[PDB]
Amino acid sequence: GVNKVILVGNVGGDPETRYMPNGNAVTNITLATSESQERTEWHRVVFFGRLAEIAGEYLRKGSQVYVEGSLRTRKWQDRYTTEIVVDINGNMQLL
Amino acid sequence: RGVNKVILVGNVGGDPETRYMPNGNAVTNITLATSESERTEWHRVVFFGRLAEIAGEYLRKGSQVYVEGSLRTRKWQGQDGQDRYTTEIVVDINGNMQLLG
Amino acid sequence: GVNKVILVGNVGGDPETRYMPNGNAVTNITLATSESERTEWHRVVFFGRLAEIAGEYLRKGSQVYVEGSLRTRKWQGDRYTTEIVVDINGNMQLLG
Amino acid sequence: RGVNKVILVGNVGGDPETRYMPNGNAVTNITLATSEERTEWHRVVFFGRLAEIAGEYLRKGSQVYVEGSLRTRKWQGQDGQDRYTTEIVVDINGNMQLLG
Ligand SMILES: O=c1c(O)c(-c2ccc(O)c(O)c2)oc2cc(O)cc(O)c12
Repeated sequence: GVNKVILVGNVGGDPETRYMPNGNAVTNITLATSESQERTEWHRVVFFGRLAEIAGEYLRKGSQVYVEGSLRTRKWQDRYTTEIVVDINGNMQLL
Repeated sequence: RGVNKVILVGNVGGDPETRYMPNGNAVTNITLATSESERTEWHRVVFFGRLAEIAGEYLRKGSQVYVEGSLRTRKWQGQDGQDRYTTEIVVDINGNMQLLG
Repeated sequence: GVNKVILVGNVGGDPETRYMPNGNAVTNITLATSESERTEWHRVVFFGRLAEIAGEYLRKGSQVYVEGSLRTRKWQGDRYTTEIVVDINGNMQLLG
Repeated sequence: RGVNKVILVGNVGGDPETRYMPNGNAVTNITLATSEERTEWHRVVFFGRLAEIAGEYLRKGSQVYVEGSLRTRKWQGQDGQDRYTTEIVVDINGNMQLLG
């Protein structure tokens, strides 16, 4: 099928970049979207590949960024987290 | 102030479930599968307003459907006491639904 | 069916804000998106509340997100112009 | 520097015309109808791997999901007068899905 997320919002904190011994950077952020009384929505966005390098270097707290990715719910130690995964199939644009 | 948009095409995982609020407004919950090659991602999709009556009347298990909505993450304490979060795709007047095939 | 366009780019000139016989507000812009150098120019038309805002807050050079629908309009002077219509079914957001 | 995205769900208006460049790579053209009443007709062109698939599995009146980007091409008609044609390009950066 089709699994597509498009966000424009504000980065809630400094990007967390870690490296995989196969070299590849991964970059996690929080991104805030709000609709207007006003209510904010927080999104867990995970960058992979070169976009992770670009993200983990250009983005800061309060950055306005455009993001295009896929929804992925992952199980971990049970807790579930639905992250927006942004890889070569996705896109990002600094605003 | 920003943009919060989800577009899914996939297959309904079970018959829908429609609830009528005391006011008369319908709320229709479904699960929605999307596949990449094979990983299947299961999505929680909730319809409000006019689209909830149409989703409930027309979506059935195995229906192929297009969905446009927004991401909403609901927080709740589990019976163990611990925080939990449930991210849903909300389809309301600002979203869209089309029955496919 | 489904007819959806999402754009992020820069406003080409300044918004041209006219009104209709309704008194409805309409706001035309051109909007440039770049690909990897090559620049695509989009003709974008706002209606209703979003047209008033586009004229109020867009200037030449300002960075915008727009969401709308493709409309191929006909005119004779026999032609065709494809437009991204951004009305109550769409969205716009001032970036930068 | 920007974002240029079109998403459509509709019905192919004709039988896909498939063509082949001197590089052999596939180029297939269709129309696609979207409608609410009002019917909007779209010029969609496929390239690369997705051009090959649009040829075999799309027919007159078939429903399809397409994801691509807008491209307007300029051409002088047989008047010398400028004309424009806006298409939806669906290449390796786009997406397509047969429905049903
Ligand atoms: O009434 C509507 C409306 O307000 C909006 C909307 C959603 C998000 C925005 O950011 C915005 O500016 C407008 O979408 C719609 C989409 C529909 O299919 C039908 C509608 O009636 C609305």
